[PDB]
Amino acid sequence: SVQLTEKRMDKVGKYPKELRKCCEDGMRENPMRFSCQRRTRFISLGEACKKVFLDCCNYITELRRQHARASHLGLAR
Repeated sequence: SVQLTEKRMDKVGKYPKELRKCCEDGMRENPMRFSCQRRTRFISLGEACKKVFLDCCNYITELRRQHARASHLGLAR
C-alpha cells in the first residue's frame, strides 16, 4: 500500500545486505492466504534466510492487519 511500501523498505534495510532478498520475498502479497510458516516450507535456500523470511513475513502480516482495521474503521491513514 501507500505507507506500507515505506515500512517495508525500512525493514529490508535492517538486515545484512545478502539477506534482503529473503526479507523482501517474506513480505510479498499472500493471495493463497498461507501462514508465514507454511510459505517457508519449500523455499529451502537456507536457515538464516528462513528466519529472516519468517520475521519479515510476521512483521508485514501484522502491519497489513492493523492497516485493514484502520481502513475498516474509517481512521484510514
